[PDB]
Amino acid sequence: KTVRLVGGSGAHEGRVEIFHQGQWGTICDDRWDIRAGQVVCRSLGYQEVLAVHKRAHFGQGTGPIWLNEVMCFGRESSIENCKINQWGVLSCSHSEDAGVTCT
Ligand SMILES: [Ca+2]
Repeated sequence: KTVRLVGGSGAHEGRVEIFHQGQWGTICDDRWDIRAGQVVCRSLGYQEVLAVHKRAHFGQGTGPIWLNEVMCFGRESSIENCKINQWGVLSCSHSEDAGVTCT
């Protein structure tokens, strides 16, 4: 599994982290929307997204920020199948790390 949620009350919620080129890294909140939240939640086996969260709601991550320019229509099987302009982000900081709450 290349996606995990960290820092939440339970495993159904947290900061979104994605594993890419040997490293777990985070997602910037700039373009973070409920369609991407649905993709993340369902790829983790949950029926629905309940909320997306910005501004390191579940604490800041460390390490790379892997995604910022990612656009999901909502029915992709994983965030890696959303439209990703590039991997690796220098225009954000971990204070912007994105989060989700699922089912
Ligand atoms: Ca931001």
